[PDB]
Amino acid sequence: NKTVVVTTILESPYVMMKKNHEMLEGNERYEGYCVDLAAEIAKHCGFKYKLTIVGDGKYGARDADTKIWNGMVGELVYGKADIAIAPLTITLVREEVIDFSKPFMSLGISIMIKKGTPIESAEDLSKQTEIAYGTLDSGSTKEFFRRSKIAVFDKMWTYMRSAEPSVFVRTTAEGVARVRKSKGKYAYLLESTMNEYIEQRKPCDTMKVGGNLDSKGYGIATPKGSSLGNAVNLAVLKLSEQGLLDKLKNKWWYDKGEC
Amino acid sequence: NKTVVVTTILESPYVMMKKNHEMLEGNERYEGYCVDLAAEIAKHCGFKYKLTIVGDGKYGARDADTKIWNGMVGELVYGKADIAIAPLTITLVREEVIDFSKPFMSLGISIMIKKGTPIESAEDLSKQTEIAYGTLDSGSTKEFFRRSKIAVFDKMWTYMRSAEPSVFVRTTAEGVARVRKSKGKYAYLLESTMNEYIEQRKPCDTMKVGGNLDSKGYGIATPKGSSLGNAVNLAVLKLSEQGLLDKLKNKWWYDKGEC
Ligand SMILES: O=C(Cc1ccc(-n2nc(C(F)(F)F)c3c2CCCC3)cc1)N1CCCC1
Ligand SMILES: N[C@@H](CCC(=O)O)C(=O)O
Ligand SMILES: N[C@@H](CCC(=O)O)C(=O)O
Ligand SMILES: [Zn+2]
Ligand SMILES: [Zn+2]
Ligand SMILES: [Zn+2]
Ligand SMILES: [Zn+2]
Ligand SMILES: [Zn+2]
Ligand SMILES: [Zn+2]
Repeated sequence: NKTVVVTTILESPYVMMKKNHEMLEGNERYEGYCVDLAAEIAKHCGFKYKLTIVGDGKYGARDADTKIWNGMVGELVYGKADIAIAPLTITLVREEVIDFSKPFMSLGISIMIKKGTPIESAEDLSKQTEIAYGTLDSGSTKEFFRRSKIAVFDKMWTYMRSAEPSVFVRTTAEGVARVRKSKGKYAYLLESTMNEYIEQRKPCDTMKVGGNLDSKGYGIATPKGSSLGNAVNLAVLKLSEQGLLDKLKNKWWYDKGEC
Repeated sequence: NKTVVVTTILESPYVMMKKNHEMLEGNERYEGYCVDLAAEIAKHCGFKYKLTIVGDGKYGARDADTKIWNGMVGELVYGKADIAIAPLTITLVREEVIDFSKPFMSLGISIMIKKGTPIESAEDLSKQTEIAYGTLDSGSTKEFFRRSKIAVFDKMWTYMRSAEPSVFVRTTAEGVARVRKSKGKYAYLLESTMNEYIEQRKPCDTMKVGGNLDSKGYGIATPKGSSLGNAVNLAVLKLSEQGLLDKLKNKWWYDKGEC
C-alpha cells in the first residue's frame, strides 16, 4: 500500500485552514465537512492519505482550444492525485474522463442576494439590467448557463457572456464579497449548499432567494479505472445509510450558524 | 442486438395501466414517469425494449433464511430481465449485487397522514401509541427502520416489528387506502415522491407532514457487469443536464394535480 494523494479545494465549510495552523504540517492543518468525509472514507476503505490543495485553485474544466483539463479534474486526469474529495459536481463531461462515486450531497444552482435586493427568481434577473449577476468563472454553474436551452437561462447566459466588467469570479469568496460590497447591484449564482452556509455566517447580510434552478450532486472522484473506485463508492453508500452524512451536514452548516 | 427486457413495477405515477388498455399488446399499454424515462434511455442508448411488470410485485429484498433475492432486484440477479427502470432505491445491499446508474430522482422517507391527524414528525409518532404506523412490507423503507441506530427510528422499529395486526402493507396503494380508511389512526411511512404525488390526488384527504427522515435516490439498475451499464449511466446524466428529468417530474406530479 501507498499513501493516497487527495486533491481538494479551499472552500468553506468543506475545507478550511484552521486558525493559526499555516505553519503546521500535514492533515491536522485543515478542518471541514470534506476533511471529516476524507477521514471516514479512508477508514472504511483502509488507506492512509495526504490532503493537498489543488494547485490552480479550480474545480475543473476543459480548455476549448488546448483540450487540457484544469483544476481537481485535471489533477486526476494527469495522475497528480489519486482521489478528489471536495464539493465537486457530478457532470456528464467529467464522468466521461474520471469516475464518480454515488453522490454524497444533493444541491442545485441558486441565487444569492444582498438583503433587500428586489429579486425573487431567475426570471426576475433575466427581465432587468440594473442588477448585474454572474457565476464562478470556472465550474459547473458556468457550464450550466453556457449549455442551457431553457429560455430564461439562455437569456441570462447571453447577458453574462458579454457583460462588462466581467460578472465571473475566481472563487466563491470573491463572489460573496462582490454581493456584499455592491449595495444590491450584484447577485451571485452559486450552489445551494454554499449559499445556505453563507446565509448563516456573519455579517448575516445575504440570502438565498427562489427555488433551485437544477438538481444534482457532489461525488468523490477517482481516475478512470482506479483501484479505489469500487470501495469508495460502497463507502459513500454506507456513510449515507449510517446517518453520517446527515451528521456532518448538521455539524458544518447549522451547528456552525452565526445568524 | 436483442430486445432488452425491462422489469418495472405498477406504482403511480411511475408506471400505470392506461384506462381500458388491459387487452392491448406491448409497451403502449403503459404510461407514467418511468415509461417516458425508459423511452428516453432506450433512444439515447440505441436499444429496442419490452416493458414487463415484475412477477411478484416487489421491489427487492434478500430472504434472511434462503438468501434468495425477490422483486425487481431478483429478476436482475437471476437473469430474468436486462434492466430495471422503476422507483428503485439505491442501497448498499443492492449495490453489492447489481449496478445502479447515478440517481435520476432525489427522495427521502416521509410521513403520510389523513388530514387532521395530530402528528407533525417521526418523534411525535414514536412518543404515542393511539395511532399505528408502518411501511411497505418489502422495500428500502422497512430496511431503513430495521437497521437504524438513531434513537427515534430504533424506537419506531421496535414498535413496528411486533405490532398487531401487522402494520406492513403489500403495496403503496394498500398503505394509502389504509390511511384513508382508518379515521386518523394509521399513518404511513413512504418515500416523499409517492407521498407528494398522492397529496395532489383526489379525494385530497392525505398530507405529507414533517421533514424527510433520510436522503437518497432512485437509480436505473442492471445486472453486475452488464453491457448496458455504462451507456445507461451516461444517459441519465445527459437527461438530467438537458432538463428532461425536471420536465418529466412536472408532467407527472404537478401538471397531474387534482387538488
Ligand atoms: O444520495 C443522497 C441524496 C441525493 C439524491 C440524488 C442526487 N442526484 N445526483 C444527481 C447527479 F448524479 F449528480 F446528477 C442527480 C440527483 C437527483 C436529481 C437527478 C440528478 C443527489 C443526492 N445524498 C447522500 C447523503 C445526502 C444526500
Ligand atoms: N461544485 C462546482 C463549483 C461551484 C460552481 O460552479 O458554482 C464544480 O464542481 O464545478
Ligand atoms: N423505492 C423502494 C420501495 C418503496 C419503499 O420502500 O417505501 C425500494 O426500492 O425498495
Ligand atoms: Zn490544531
Ligand atoms: Zn464510518
Ligand atoms: Zn471584459
Ligand atoms: Zn392507447
Ligand atoms: Zn433525450
Ligand atoms: Zn401479526
